[PDB]
Amino acid sequence: MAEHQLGPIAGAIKSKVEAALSPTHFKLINDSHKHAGHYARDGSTASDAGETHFRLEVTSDAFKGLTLVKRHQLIYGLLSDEFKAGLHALSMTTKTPAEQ
Repeated sequence: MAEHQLGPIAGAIKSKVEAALSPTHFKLINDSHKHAGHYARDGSTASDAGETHFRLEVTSDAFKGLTLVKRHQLIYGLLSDEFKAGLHALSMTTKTPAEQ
């Protein structure tokens, strides 16, 4: 018993919220970076390569067995808000084998 409630930080976060109805652990961090329409040398933000300002990590039992893409389809929250920022993202999920 120790509820840590995280509100709607960004659009992508709502995806993890769906998973919240299931027994699991969900870590979602979305930094992103808005582009300044004023334009000095700010909207030119593009330094990422593989730096990632968004990552979705969901842990069930903490023993990877099933394909990580399986749970990712459930949330469909990857590559939307971070792409708006201009950065990349990485998503990994650990869940016990679906073959039990």
